[PDB]
Amino acid sequence: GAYNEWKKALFKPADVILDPKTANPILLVSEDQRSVQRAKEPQDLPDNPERFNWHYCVLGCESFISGRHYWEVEVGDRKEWHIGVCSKNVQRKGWVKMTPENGFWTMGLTDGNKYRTLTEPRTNLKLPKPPKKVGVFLDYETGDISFYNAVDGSHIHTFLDVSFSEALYPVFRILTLEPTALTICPA
Ligand SMILES: C=CC/C(=C\COP(=O)(O)OP(=O)(O)O)CO
Repeated sequence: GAYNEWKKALFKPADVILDPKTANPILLVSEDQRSVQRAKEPQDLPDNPERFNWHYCVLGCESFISGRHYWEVEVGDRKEWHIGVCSKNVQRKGWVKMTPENGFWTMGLTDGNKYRTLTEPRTNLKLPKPPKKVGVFLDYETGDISFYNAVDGSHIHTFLDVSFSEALYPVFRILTLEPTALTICPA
């Protein structure tokens, strides 16, 4: 459909690979750096400045300061996941609420069937069909971050008219221990 035929004409396909130096020590990044899982217990890793030490987050390796970009994430049958973008300068040490005011523009799924945007306060989304693959779209200049069901092209949510000033990274968060990983589709 139009989603597949037009996406690359409007947005540059980003080749997103996960940065293991950023990942909370309870997360495992796959060898190909496209997939993340959770461990039962935190692994023994350095508390280097780029690493999230409280939130169960990991970033892409590259950030964006201009332009239109997109990437796609296979969420599959996971019961919990959150994805989107965040500012380079978010607080990675200690707790902050993941909200736009704190530099995070994310949405996702909790408790198997509760879709939300991570706003303040959180907003519930009503999705006709549960997505298995989600497209994340950034237009830096217009300030729009938009999420689509990447199989049927349906709209999930858009953060409108944000005034970005910092570089933006893809961000991924998983809280639960489940058999299915969260995985980036290669460009
Ligand atoms: C270690 C805390 C669990 C965690 C996130 C939960 O944060 P939260 O209670 O503010 O909930 P929410 O961000 O609304 O899902 C790791 O990213």
